[PDB]
Amino acid sequence: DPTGVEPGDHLKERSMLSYGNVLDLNHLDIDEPTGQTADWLSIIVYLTSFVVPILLKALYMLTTRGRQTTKDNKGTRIRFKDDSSFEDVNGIRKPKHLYVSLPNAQSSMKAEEITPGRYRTAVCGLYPAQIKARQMISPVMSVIGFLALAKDWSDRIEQWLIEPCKATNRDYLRQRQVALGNMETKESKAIRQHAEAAGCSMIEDIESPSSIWVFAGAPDRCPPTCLFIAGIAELGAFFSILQDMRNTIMASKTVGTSEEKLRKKSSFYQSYLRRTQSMGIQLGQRIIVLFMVAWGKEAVDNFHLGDDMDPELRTLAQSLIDVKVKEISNQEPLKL
Amino acid sequence: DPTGVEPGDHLKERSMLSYGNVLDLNHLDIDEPTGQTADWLSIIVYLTSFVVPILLKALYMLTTRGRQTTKDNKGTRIRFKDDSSFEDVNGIRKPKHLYVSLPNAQSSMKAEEITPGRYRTAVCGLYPAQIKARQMISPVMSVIGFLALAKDWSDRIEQWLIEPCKATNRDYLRQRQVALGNMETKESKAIRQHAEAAGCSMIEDIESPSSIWVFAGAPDRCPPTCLFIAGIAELGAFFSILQDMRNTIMASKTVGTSEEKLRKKSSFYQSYLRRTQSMGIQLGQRIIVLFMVAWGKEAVDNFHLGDDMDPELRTLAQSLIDVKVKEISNQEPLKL
Amino acid sequence: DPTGVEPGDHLKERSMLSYGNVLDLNHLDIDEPTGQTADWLSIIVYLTSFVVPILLKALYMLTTRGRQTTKDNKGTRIRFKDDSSFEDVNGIRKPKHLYVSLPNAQSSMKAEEITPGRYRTAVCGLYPAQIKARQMISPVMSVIGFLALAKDWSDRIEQWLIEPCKATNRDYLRQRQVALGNMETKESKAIRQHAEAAGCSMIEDIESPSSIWVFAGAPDRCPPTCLFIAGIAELGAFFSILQDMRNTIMASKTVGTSEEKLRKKSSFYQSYLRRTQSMGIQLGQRIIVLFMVAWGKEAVDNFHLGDDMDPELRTLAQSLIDVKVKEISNQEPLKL
Amino acid sequence: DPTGVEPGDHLKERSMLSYGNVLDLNHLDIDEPTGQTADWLSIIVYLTSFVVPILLKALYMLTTRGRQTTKDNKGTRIRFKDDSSFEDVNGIRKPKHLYVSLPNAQSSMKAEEITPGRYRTAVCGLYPAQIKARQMISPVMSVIGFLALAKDWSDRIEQWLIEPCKATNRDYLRQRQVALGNMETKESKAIRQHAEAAGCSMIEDIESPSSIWVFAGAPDRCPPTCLFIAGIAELGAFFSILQDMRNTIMASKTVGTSEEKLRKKSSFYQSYLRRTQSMGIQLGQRIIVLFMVAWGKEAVDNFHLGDDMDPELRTLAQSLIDVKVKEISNQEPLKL
Repeated sequence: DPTGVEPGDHLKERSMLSYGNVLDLNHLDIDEPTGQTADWLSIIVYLTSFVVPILLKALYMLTTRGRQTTKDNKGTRIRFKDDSSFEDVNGIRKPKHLYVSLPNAQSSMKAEEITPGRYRTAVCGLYPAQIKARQMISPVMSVIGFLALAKDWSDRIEQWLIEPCKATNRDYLRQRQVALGNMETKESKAIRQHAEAAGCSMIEDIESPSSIWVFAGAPDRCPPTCLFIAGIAELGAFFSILQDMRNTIMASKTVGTSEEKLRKKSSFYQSYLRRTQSMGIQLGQRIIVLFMVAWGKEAVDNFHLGDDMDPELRTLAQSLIDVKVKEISNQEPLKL
Repeated sequence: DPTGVEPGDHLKERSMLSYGNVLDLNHLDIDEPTGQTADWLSIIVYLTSFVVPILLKALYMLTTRGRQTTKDNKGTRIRFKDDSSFEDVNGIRKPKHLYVSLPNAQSSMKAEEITPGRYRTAVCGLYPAQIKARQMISPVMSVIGFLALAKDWSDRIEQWLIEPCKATNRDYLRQRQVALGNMETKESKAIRQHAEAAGCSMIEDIESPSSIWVFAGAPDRCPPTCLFIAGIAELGAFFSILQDMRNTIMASKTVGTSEEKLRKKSSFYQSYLRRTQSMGIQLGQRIIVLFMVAWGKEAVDNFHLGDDMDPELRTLAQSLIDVKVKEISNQEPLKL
Repeated sequence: DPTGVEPGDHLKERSMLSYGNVLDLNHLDIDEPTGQTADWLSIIVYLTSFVVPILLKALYMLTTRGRQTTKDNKGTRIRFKDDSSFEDVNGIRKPKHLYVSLPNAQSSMKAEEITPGRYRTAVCGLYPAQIKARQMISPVMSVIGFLALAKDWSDRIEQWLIEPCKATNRDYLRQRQVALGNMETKESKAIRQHAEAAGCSMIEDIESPSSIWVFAGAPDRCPPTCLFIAGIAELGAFFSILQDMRNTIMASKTVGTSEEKLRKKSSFYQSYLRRTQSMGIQLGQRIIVLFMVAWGKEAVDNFHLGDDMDPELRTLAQSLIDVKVKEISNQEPLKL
Repeated sequence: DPTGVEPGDHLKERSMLSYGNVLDLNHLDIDEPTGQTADWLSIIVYLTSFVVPILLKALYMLTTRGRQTTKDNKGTRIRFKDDSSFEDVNGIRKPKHLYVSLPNAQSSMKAEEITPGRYRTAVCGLYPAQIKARQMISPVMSVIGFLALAKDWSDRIEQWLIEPCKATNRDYLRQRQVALGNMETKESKAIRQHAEAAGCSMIEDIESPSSIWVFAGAPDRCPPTCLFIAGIAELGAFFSILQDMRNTIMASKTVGTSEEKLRKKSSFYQSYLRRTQSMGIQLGQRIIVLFMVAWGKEAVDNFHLGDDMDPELRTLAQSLIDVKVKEISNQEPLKL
């Protein structure tokens, strides 16, 4: 019987549940400490050793064509090769490689090992002006309405800074700026001092025109540069909340069972909060509430929320897939 | 240590993940616009400059022997040479060449540059009668049951046109035909006017016997000829949905981890929809639902779905490969 | 500009992809049927018309010095000439020639036309005893450990036949022998009847000492002689699986991009299965699994897997080649 | 029909492939052992029986005018005759002859039989000083930039020996020298003892001014004299790698099909490695990497790489040749 029972199954009767995917425990370690954040000094000194076309091309392959690269080689380390990276060995142009690491769900990672989340965080923190000039937005930003918020940002943040607080909230951001100037580590001072000499252009305040473009490649946490600038980390929290809102709307739209509705939604604000508060900061929730009052409605009015397929078509095709797979084998049929 | 660590690795400890393939960013550009479709006027005037044996032989090497040509020289431009193409320089028969371009996953392409998808689209749109006469079906059509749908197409589409809609659906296709006769661009008018004078035989409606043979070489999108014929583009969407259904059944059949099940399935309907709606059309989903109700069951009953190897054999051989590769080097072992 | 653009290029800008090799469609036909196997009655009656020194010398030039002959004249027909072949025209010793045909990747072939795969199949099926006596193994057998499996074959197959099945598996092979004695064509009966009178020594069972030597010259499919002997065709499938295992290990060892890792591995078991099942047989997978359990480990322990060059040397030299070729012309630089 | 079919063709229809050259199996033996290297004791005692003008003149006809001699009489043994070689039979000056043997691709050779590769190896190992004095470089050395590496060799190797290793690498070569003084055969001791009494001047180390001139006549393997001198065999491997690099650049430059690009490149390092490791040595790859870091760039900067003919001219002429040959006969047209 092809759908009877597998070898090595330890129960003689067929279970009521169908079989599923195999969890590979080879790439997992146990002996790591429970809190092991990124180093962020080794990562910035590594990524500032390169020349910016290979960095922007790797950012393009991880953001705009990111789903294809994560579908092709996930669970392995990737070498990036370009003509612009050199190793001058007596005139021979030996290629220098960029190493990212695309981890699995079951995968212990090192402290300085660069995931694509860490890479997008570091590159979007270092070079926002080139991302602004090249209009390089990831598709996960493009579905929550990043483009309409970035059409007229120089007037948008000027109208936001002129609103009265509950004096305008420029004074509130200035008080936040003094509170962060008292409360910062020397590690971020080393990061700013190093990246200034590396040659990237810094950002002084949220009033800069290339300020929303720090979150254009959708980093997983706020970058170490533009951390103590008093109004940027809360703006990344605002965009993470918009991502979770879109995921809950898309999870509630789909007719289906309980576990796939639960599977379709995501927890981005929890991970953003954990990874941001781990860097020595306290997110003020009041500023996030100010952004939600300011442009929470226009973003949700400009979500994507596209119905991809006719539901009568999808139901019929998925039913036919399910009948065929339950005829052939004993696996759980995947979704169309 | 041969499996210790590579040179230029920037972390002193061995990572938990094995190394993988190198992504070459040399053939990628950034400064292209975000939407740059094909020209389709330059491509038709280029491919109608040739003589049909070199076109049908290149179609044979891209469809029937397509996997071997994409394995041999991928990431480069291919010259096709045949005796039938001339350049009469004072009697000297200088060979004229056909240029296709087989792109990589990391590769920006021009507007008029001919990929094999564009080539199969243009050739299958121009010359369906010779493909019908020579019985030239690609192996990706041969696994989703194209042959049994093309055995008796003249009676099949006659029984489909006689069914009552929810008057028969001939009136629905005629209303669709009037709606497309109002809504069409002058560019497709130029394509039809040019390809009529070039000498290829047109198709007037879906009732023609060489109508299913437009999708015999499996184009990536529906061709510019046979676009405004009201019932052909939805039939290509139906075949793309059949391809995605077969890929999901084959992905659910395989015992294995999550990422290789996700790697084995494909997204053909998304690309077909994007590339078809980019040409100035709106696919009516109702006609696709009509085709799925009509012959969705017979196609899935006639899928290939062949078990290629004994799974006990494949598991044993792949385990032995994995043990040997993990003994020798630090790369990720490929699948048998 | 020498690297600017070629004549006859139909696009004014330089493409991102470099140019590649020319595919010659002159030797390809379209009007062949989709399934056209070899005749195998004309081929055996042709190759038994000759005298065995010219056959063994042509087998030597196609197996042991086969890479040089396929590099020199590929895509053409080869005349083999020796003093031992005669045409007695009134005492004049006119030389008789052996015609093989080394086809290209783009090349339609006739039914009775002898490729080197067909030639190695026919010669290794007819004369295994002389190949055993002369120790004539091809280098593609020599890398998958054919010599250690052929050191002590008379004791090896005796220990395999004495193992208990899941009664020993001699009874299983005898049941397979009865099933093949019921199921065989008269064409193979004509082949055995003809080649017995031609003068070659037959093989009765797998217990013969010259039984592994049928696959010493590495045929592409199992020979028509020694087809219905119940245990030989599965042994050729076992050796084809060993070839694919070595090719996947060698493809996974090499640091490089995705398409050249995909290019380095081979699909030998698919072609062996297609060409063997086309001759009127059904390969029992259980016997192949028995061989993999029996001596799958010793063969993989005795693969060649030789690191040909220091990788630091190869990387440096290939980088220098790539820089020079990208300076000179617009072609894709070949591998060192 | 002159292009219809040949007599003795065994297939009634014309094949798609054109006919090619005849492989002559007369000069091939089968019963040789699989490893039969040169004797190198008989060859040195044979070539030291002569007087050096006939040796240098035969070296001139095999290196500098070598292509003409291999075009004229290939596949046969050559007698070399000069006035300087005697046979004193009671005062009569009977001429003594030098016998070389120019073998075919299909040709078994004896152990002591002198091919031109063996001859160039022995003569360039015995007499480097006269080759230095007469400036006798082969044209295959002249295209990979031997002259610029041999302009200032006494300062070049002095700057190489003074570089620090990873202490300078003189200590590394001295450690290699001690390792070879422990590991050498008595056969090479007999060769050095015999050739010292024959009258040729030995070489003590790589620091000698006539040290690069051992590889001026381009031997096929490193000579038996100057084998255990710790730094000379790796220098011959370096020059063989330069030959393979030039052949791959010239193979990638040519527009054409796949098999002639594959035909134009050569495998010299494989044959050099096989024939050198067969003499009882282990090539250290580190020294070859040191030479590639040292003067890999200057040699490739001084390759010949000459475009012999205008490609528009060559394409037109070759097309006209191909049309005429396909009109006349059924052979494959040769390249212009």
